[PDB]
Amino acid sequence: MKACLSCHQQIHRNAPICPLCKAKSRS
Ligand SMILES: [Zn+2]
Repeated sequence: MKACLSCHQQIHRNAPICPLCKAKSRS
């Protein structure tokens, strides 16, 4: 359960993380 920052989404499980979010939402 992670929260996509800079791209407003909630990922219930670690799904395909976003280019910006693997950075911003910390992954
Ligand atoms: Zn994202």
